[PDB]
Amino acid sequence: QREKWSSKIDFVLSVAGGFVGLGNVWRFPYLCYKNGGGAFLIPYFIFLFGSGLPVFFLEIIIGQYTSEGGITCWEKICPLFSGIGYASVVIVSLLNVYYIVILAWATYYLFQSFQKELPWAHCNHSWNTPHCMEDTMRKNKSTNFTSPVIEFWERNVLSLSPGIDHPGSLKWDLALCLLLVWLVCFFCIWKGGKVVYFTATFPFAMLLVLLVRGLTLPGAGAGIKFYLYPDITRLEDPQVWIDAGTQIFFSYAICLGAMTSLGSYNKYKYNSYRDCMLLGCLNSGTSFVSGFAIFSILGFMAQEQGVDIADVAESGPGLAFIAYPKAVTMMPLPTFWSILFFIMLLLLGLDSQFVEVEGQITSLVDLYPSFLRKGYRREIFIAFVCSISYLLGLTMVTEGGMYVFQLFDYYAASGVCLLWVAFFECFVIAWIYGGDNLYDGIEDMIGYRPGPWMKYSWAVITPVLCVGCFIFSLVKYVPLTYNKTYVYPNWAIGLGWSLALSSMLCVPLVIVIRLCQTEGPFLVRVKYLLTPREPNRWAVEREGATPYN
Ligand SMILES: [Cl-]
Ligand code: NA
Repeated sequence: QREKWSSKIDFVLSVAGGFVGLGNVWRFPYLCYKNGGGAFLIPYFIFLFGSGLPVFFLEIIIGQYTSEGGITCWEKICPLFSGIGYASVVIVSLLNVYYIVILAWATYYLFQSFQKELPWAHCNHSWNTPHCMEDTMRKNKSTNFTSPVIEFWERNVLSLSPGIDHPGSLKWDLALCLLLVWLVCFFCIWKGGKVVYFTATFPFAMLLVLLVRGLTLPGAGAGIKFYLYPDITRLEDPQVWIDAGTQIFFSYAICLGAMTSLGSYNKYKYNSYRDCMLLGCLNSGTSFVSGFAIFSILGFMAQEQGVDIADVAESGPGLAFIAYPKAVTMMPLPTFWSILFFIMLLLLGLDSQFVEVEGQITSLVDLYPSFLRKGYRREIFIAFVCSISYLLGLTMVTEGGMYVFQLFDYYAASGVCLLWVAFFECFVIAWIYGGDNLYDGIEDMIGYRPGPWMKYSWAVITPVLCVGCFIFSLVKYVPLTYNKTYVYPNWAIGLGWSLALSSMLCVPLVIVIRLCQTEGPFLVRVKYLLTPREPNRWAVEREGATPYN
């Protein structure tokens, strides 16, 4: 009874809009700048060509073959590890909490651009500290200054607190912006062409404009050089490897249960290998090229401020909110380009949020189709999920909430919680299910048996990379720090560990539940739970699909 796309273009557009966005223009530059720059790229490419792309194609193929969402697909493929799907849902749930907060910030920035003079271009505003000085005069002539862009980002937008211990009050403006963005998402998903042909083209046009401005900026060679040339000693730090590996999985929206849902509506006989490789190349190119735009602007900022290239902005989240607003003021008619850039950011975030929330809602409804979809209950369930995600998301809107955002960024829907899923998705498919059986299924679907790249990537490369990163992170533990200065308390790291474990522990918990529920000897129960029960029964009966095995 699964739906099918139309003309096969809707699927491509949905995928492209779902796995490109804030993870390419916001998270990637800030992670690259936090890890030293060029040293971040080598693990990025190692996890990009040995994994990430194969895992993305695996999720798409699982969705298309099983014709099931993010949960039932693993029930069909391997019942015993069905909890993997549950874990994915948990991850996306947490991702739906903090990933939209960024849009609120963007919305606030947009609501700040409607005035004649951009508020982040002078130090004479009320919120500025006496240490604020204009960057042009900062180079000339117990002595520290703060750039007006960073002053606006910290004092006005974030209203940052001494620490996560002090949350302060709720920022009414940011809370209203978050509520507006949640209302937009809920109205779009609940109830809702050539219009969409310009909602995935304009962001790329603005990216091109930013690229041009950054490249033509004076003193941008230092920024490009900091971005490219790597450092071996930083490659010897496990933090770079784990950050790059988890950025690869975050950007491609894998281990979330969303890409599987997107692929579930594909036709059974549809060459999704090319359509999943071209889009993956587009996503990687978007990230890599936007890195140039961010780092050329950072190099110009460092040249004009007279400071180090790595000491001109925030190592944590908000680099895109300190760098791009600076280059915006360097272009003629700064207000026009500020509005355009923040509209681009809003589009890139809203499309991804729509895709992720749609995947989560589809996966949750598939559990109880006759109760949570029958009648009018679907609307009520979507409203309840959005309201809960909004209320649980107001903890990052308070004055001391920015730190909470980082706790969600580093641990929830990232970090080892991704690896834990990525190891299990590839282990079940390659070893328990069988790489050759899935290759036969792919040969039946796309028309030709692929090369040995996918099989080796699922079997050897991805599990080894995930377990090596896990072991390296555990052996050499670097506690999470905000902007290289803040030290989270014990309970903050405990909360981050709890957020990670909430999704991580779903895989063994469901295994235990299945083992206890099944009767007979343990060996018999394991054999029963490790046997896929008609993985493509719907595809076999509906279409002319060949039976599994
Ligand atoms: Cl990326
Ligand atoms: Na992405």
